[PDB]
Amino acid sequence: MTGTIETTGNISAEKGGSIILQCHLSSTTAQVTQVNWEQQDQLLAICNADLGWHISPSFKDRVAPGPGLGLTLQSLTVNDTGEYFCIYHTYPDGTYTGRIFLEVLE
Amino acid sequence: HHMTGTIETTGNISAEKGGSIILQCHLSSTTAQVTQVNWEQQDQLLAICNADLGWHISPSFKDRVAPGPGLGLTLQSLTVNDTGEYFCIYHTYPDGTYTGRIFLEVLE
Ligand SMILES: [Cl-]
Ligand SMILES: [Cl-]
Ligand SMILES: [Cl-]
Ligand SMILES: [Cl-]
Repeated sequence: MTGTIETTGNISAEKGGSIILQCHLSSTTAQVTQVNWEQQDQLLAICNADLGWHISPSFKDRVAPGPGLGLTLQSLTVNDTGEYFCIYHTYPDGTYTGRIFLEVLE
Repeated sequence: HHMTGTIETTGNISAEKGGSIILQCHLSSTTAQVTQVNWEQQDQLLAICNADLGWHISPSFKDRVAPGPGLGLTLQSLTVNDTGEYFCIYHTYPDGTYTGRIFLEVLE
């Protein structure tokens, strides 16, 4: 498994503000078939290569796809503090996972 | 005021020496055409993505800065001297300028 996934790391944003969760896979030519964005174990949205973005109903109002394979979380609350993952499904390499840790300051 | 556009950022970053970070901004809620984004430290120019001419990284950075993702940058090999304010300045028409701020803190 040759590729590496880079993320935005440890980031803070203000309550009621927004945040771009971003990841970038590199060092591989495998096709990214889909990307899942997760708040801990809780799916936020998927971005499938053929069918584009699909958002969890529970987050539909406060999520905007992108930029790119990134995701934008809106109307942050203190409960949005924690870890987020970007799961890349690739062929043939398989799964690459990234982590981002967000602090929502009050 | 009553200016329509909004800039979202990848947030205020805490990182360690030697590390790598993605800086990125996004402009929403406006029809204006974006012709160019300037990325610049506290007042020094890091990079420019022009919509005709493409990317151009400042010479004193080409080694540590890479274009993307999107209209963002990937900044490599952090020193403590990279601590400070970073700006994504959007140049649009007709609205003119829209500006995003990212504070980068680089720890021991
Ligand atoms: Cl898939
Ligand atoms: Cl899945
Ligand atoms: Cl579809
Ligand atoms: Cl992008």
